[PDB]
Amino acid sequence: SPYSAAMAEQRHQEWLRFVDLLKNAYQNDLHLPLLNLMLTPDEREALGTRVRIVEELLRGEMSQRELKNELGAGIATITRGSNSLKAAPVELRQWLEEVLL
Amino acid sequence: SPYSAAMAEQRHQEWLRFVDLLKNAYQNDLHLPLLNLMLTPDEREALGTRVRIVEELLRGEMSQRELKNELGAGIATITRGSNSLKAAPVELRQWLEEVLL
Ligand SMILES: O=C(O)Cc1c[nH]c2ccccc12
Ligand SMILES: O=C(O)Cc1c[nH]c2ccccc12
Ligand SMILES: O=C(O)Cc1c[nH]c2ccccc12
Ligand SMILES: O=C(O)Cc1c[nH]c2ccccc12
Repeated sequence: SPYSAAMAEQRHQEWLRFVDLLKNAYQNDLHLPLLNLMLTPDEREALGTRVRIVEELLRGEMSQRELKNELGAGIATITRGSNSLKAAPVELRQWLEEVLL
Repeated sequence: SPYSAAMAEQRHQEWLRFVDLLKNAYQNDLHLPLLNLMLTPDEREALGTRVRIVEELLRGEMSQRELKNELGAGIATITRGSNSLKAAPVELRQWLEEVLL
């Protein structure tokens, strides 16, 4: 039932509605309270850390435990971050290199 | 310790860095791939469902228990979202009542 095409369609519509809602929140300077409402504290903390992981993966200068050192992320978390960056369209990846480095 | 002054300060700045990175992604129409990179599929699904919860709570036409029957979220999740809505600043609440309802 969660795995039906109907639920897949509903999930994507709901995601796109959120995406569109946050787009307009940025336009109206309400993005910060909106992200406080819609995300828990540990999710905000995780998003801030994930930015630093992507930056350091793209810079390519640190190993496992130093990334585990200054960020406290396990080897599994960094691997999944690495997987996700490998899948990213390179328009996104090249822009991230420009702004994060 | 995660519960120190320096770690709190860094947690705040890392979160605001993500918020600004995403603001720039919207401006460049890279928000969808950035959000596919930075969030897991289940976090994206949760955010879609949380928009629906906030909508129905503000609407006030759906009982908190029949919210679970429609959306799948446990009463504990409905309650936490209601807690976050009660803590939201009024200007956000007023804006959501325009755009969600
Ligand atoms: O340290 C704090 O002020 C509380 C807190 C917990 N998780 C957070 C994520 C982002 C910003 C603040 C917090
Ligand atoms: O957070 C996870 O466990 C997976 C993950 C998704 N995007 C990431 C970006 C950087 C590091 C980890 C992840
Ligand atoms: O509350 C504060 O700002 C003081 C403080 C909390 N944890 C600390 C760890 C090391 C040095 C100072 C603090
Ligand atoms: O998802 C959670 O458990 C917490 C939560 C944060 N914002 C929410 C909005 C609606 C429903 C739940 C939440």
